[PDB]
Amino acid sequence: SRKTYTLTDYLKNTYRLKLYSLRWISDHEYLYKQENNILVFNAEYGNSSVFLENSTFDEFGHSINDYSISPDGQFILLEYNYVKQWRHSYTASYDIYDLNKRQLITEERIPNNTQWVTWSPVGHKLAYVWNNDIYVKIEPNLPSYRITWTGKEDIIYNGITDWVYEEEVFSAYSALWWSPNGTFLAYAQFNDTEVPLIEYSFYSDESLQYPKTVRVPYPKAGAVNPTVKFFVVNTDSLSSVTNATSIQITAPASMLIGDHYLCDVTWATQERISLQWLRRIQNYSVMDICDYDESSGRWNCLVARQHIEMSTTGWVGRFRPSEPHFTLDGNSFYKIISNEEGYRHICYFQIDKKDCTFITKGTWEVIGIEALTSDYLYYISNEYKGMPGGRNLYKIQLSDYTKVTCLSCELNPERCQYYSVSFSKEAKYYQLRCSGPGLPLYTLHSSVNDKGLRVLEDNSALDKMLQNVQMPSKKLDFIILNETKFWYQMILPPHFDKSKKYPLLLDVYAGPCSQKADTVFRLNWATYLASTENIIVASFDGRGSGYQGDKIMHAINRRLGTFEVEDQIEAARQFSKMGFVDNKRIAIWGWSYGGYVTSMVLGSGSGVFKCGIAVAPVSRWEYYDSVYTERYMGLPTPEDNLDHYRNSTVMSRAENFKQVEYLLIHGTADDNVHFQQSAQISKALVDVGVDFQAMWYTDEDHGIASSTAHQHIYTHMSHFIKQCFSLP
Ligand SMILES: *[C@@H]1O[C@H](CO)[C@@H](O[C@@H]2O[C@H](CO)[C@@H](O[C@@H]3O[C@H](CO)[C@@H](O)[C@H](O)[C@@H]3O)[C@H](O)[C@H]2NC(C)=O)[C@H](O)[C@H]1NC(C)=O
Ligand SMILES: *[C@@H]1O[C@H](CO)[C@@H](O[C@@H]2O[C@H](CO)[C@@H](O)[C@H](O)[C@H]2NC(C)=O)[C@H](O)[C@H]1NC(C)=O
Ligand SMILES: *[C@@H]1O[C@H](CO)[C@@H](O[C@@H]2O[C@H](CO)[C@@H](O)[C@H](O)[C@H]2NC(C)=O)[C@H](O)[C@H]1NC(C)=O
Ligand SMILES: *[C@@H]1O[C@H](CO)[C@@H](O)[C@H](O)[C@H]1NC(C)=O
Ligand SMILES: *[C@@H]1O[C@H](CO)[C@@H](O)[C@H](O)[C@H]1NC(C)=O
Ligand SMILES: *[C@@H]1O[C@H](CO)[C@@H](O)[C@H](O)[C@H]1NC(C)=O
Ligand SMILES: *[C@@H]1O[C@H](CO)[C@@H](O)[C@H](O)[C@H]1NC(C)=O
Ligand SMILES: *[C@@H]1O[C@H](CO)[C@@H](O)[C@H](O)[C@H]1NC(C)=O
Repeated sequence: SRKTYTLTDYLKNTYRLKLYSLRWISDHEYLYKQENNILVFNAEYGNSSVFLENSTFDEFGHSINDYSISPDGQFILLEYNYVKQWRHSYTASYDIYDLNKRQLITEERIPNNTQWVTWSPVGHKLAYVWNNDIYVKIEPNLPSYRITWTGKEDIIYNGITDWVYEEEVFSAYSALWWSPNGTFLAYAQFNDTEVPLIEYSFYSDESLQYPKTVRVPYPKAGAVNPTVKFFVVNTDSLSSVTNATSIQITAPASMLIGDHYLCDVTWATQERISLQWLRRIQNYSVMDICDYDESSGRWNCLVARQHIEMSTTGWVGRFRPSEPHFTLDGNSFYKIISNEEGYRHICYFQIDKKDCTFITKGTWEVIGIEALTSDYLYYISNEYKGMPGGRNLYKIQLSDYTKVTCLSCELNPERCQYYSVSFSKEAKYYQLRCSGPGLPLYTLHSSVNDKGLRVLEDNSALDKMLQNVQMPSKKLDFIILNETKFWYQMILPPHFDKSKKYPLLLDVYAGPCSQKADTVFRLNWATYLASTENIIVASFDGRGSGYQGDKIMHAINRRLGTFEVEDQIEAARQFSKMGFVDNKRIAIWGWSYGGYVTSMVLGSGSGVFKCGIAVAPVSRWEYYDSVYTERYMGLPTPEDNLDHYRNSTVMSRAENFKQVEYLLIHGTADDNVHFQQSAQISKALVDVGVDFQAMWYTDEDHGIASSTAHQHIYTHMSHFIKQCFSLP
């Protein structure tokens, strides 16, 4: 009987979740930012002592976008003048502050408009990229050494990624990898020479007279891809007398015969490196293990240290092949692999033996390998209570695979079912982050005897606040189709009367290996819709979804816009059968792949849905990028899968839209899913006389994430929903 969670609450952020992010700097010490000062805490006991006062950079005379303290705490890097590029990427200005000297380093600075900077992982070495060339600083205040002379805008990329590698392979702008003690610096070089440009307008500030045409090399399904080459430089033997020597490590022969990608870079020991390559047909990948050769100065990659990974029913890995975690000697390694039942479990490999041995089994999956000591492997999975939507930390005894113990399931069972972990430098201590179903809880533990020394943050203040608002409840459950469990979640309005009939809004993503039904606690506009508009908001994970094995995940192989669409419809039906849903009032909405699925549903003719909103939807797979799209579809040639490409487009369903209300929204500057896709949607709809609502957002990207634009889009969608449900 209090006040509700309102749209203004959501947009103005009035009820905020506290976090606690630390950074381990040793085996028993981490850094936190309490009251804008950086403090160093000592886990072994309790003490805490100031590492850097907030006042230190009162004198900088620059808005400070980001900082990064070197591994040895001697130097701090200061990032200012951030100017955005894509997603994960930018340009900035950098200053280095000597913590001993308590002085800014003014001689030999890092050039303006730098693309990326990393410290070496142990000293205070620096690698940065500027105009697409790599530069190394050994001592922070002496001339950088230029590693590459070959970089060229939009063509050659040394040490940073091009659009497609950034978005779809590495999930980062960086393409540098230091060896553990910073001796070697491994890097990739991308070549976009023959890759087609996507072009689009940028309007900018009202005063720019002629719009800017932005050009990005971007391969669409089937188009010419970038090429990759791999190098390693020895940073200890750099010199100003002599251009650095980068040794090129060449891909395996099974890759050289055709288009390929470099999909993983992992260091095994101070002198051993592992590279994973993937064929453009993502059926087939090879791991190469290369040793450094103290005499010749090169890198030896023995065949029969190679390890082939094939998929007979889809692609390798969940999104890419998984990364290996080597033992300390680097002669054996652990790696998540899909087993005979098609469930992803931990595999134990010898670098010279083709076969591997599974150390876990079961109808549940390993999410990630988190830490590896000599005695124990620490990993996260969804085994607990057979819920694919939960996460917990487990540790498995390396001498007895039967001795696996669960470090988080009993910590706080009714409140915490979604854990992620951050380990100290030798897995001595670890922090546990709990994400739901209750409010997020952050604790600290020592792994010696698993004791929970400290509660870092519990969101008491937030809990207090939420007592005095009518919050919605969340149900998480499953239904059974064809002898298989498919989970869903529902956000249910306050005072939920099982007898009344509520309007329903399907929240959809449904992309391959996705998962919208989980145990995470959230404060978002579904909260607003449930709390204030008495509207049930639902998500469902049908065919081709994650973390339940390959029977479900690979179900949509070679055929997007089929099974997952069907299943989202089926879930609206199944929700009707439950009897508290007013079936004259089911909307559906989704962004990106979810916009694609929303559109496909609205055009299905099913007659189940009254209206939908599609934000930045894919409309036709030949429009999306090669890496992502071909992973699930192969090439759009008629020798391959062209039929399923063409059968599966939004525009070909245009007629059916005559039965539904449709809102179509897209940012004009979306470099990911191009405005093109929606331009094509609205064009087909016009061409068959269908009415619909639309909205462009000038200059927004795929995120539509800028403040004003974000409150605007949610307000607009709110009005469309409230109107479509004929609610006040
Ligand atoms: C990045 O990719 C481009 C595209 O391949 C590379 O440029 C191309 O390099 C090839 C050789 O690898 C050149 O072919 C040669 O051309 C000459 C005459 O042009 C011919 O007589 C030779 O026998 C050979 O056929 C080609 O010209 C060139 N193409 C373009 C578009 O410039 C480029 O070198 C790559 N950069 C890298 C990997 O660093
Ligand atoms: C390292 O390599 C570069 C690139 O080839 C050399 O730079 C060129 O040097 C030539 C010959 O002096 C000049 O004609 C060019 O103007 C230079 N290009 C650039 C971009 O500088 C450079 O001399 C080499 N340095 C060392 C130590 O050998
Ligand atoms: C980082 O590892 C490197 C390479 O393994 C270590 O350097 C080697 O050490 C041995 C014995 O000291 C030498 O004989 C090799 O020639 C070195 N390899 C090089 C420099 O290429 C080095 O000790 C490690 N770095 C630190 C800080 O300990
Ligand atoms: C900076 O640090 C001091 C001392 O701990 C603290 O009292 C002060 O509020 C801080 N300033 C800001 C604005 O965060
Ligand atoms: C914490 O206290 C211990 C024992 O009194 C001391 O040796 C150590 O220096 C302290 N650690 C820090 C980071 O101050
Ligand atoms: C960066 O650009 C500014 C503004 O033009 C200039 O004052 C400064 O010299 C530059 N800094 C560096 C490190 O070159
Ligand atoms: C994918 O690889 C398989 C073997 O793993 C190959 O036989 C097939 O033709 C490839 N592409 C598909 C699934 O058409
Ligand atoms: C169950 O069986 C039918 C017929 O084989 C199939 O078309 C349907 O998609 C299946 N349902 C699911 C969700 O697998």
